[PDB]
Amino acid sequence: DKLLSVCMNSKRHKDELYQECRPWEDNACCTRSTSWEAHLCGLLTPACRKHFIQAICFHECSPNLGPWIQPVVQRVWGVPLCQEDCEDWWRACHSSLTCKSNWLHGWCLPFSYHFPTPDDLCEKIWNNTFKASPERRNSGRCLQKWFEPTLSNPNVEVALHFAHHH
Repeated sequence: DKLLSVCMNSKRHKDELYQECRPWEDNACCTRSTSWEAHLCGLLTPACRKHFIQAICFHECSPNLGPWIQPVVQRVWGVPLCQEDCEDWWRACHSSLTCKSNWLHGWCLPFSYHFPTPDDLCEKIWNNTFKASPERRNSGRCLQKWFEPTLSNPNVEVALHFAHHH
């Protein structure tokens, strides 16, 4: 689509957002009901679910997903996530357990078993919707799953970097 920032054309995707999806308020690819609805084996930790919902706000609401868009026959394949992202993800969800490794969401063994390494979690989840990046959060070569809404968005310049250099 137009400019540098483009949203994948689909049903789920095209000032007031709910909880973890707030960081993208200034530019977002997801409508309010998408965030609100995004917040809707065994009891899962508050941190683990926090991380999942964060990932959903990222997939739906982020303008920066352009470069990795691949067609279904839209879909996103292997957006690099920073080491700390998948790390805190896999550690928060470590204690928790899960039944199946498909983990199809929107489309009872421990998590560590299905995903021994954070690479396993971020890669195997959603058929490689994310890539496990060796680059740490601050380098600028990897996308940040979540950021505090007040601060500037680190992922813009990265989406440009991958849109041109890669």
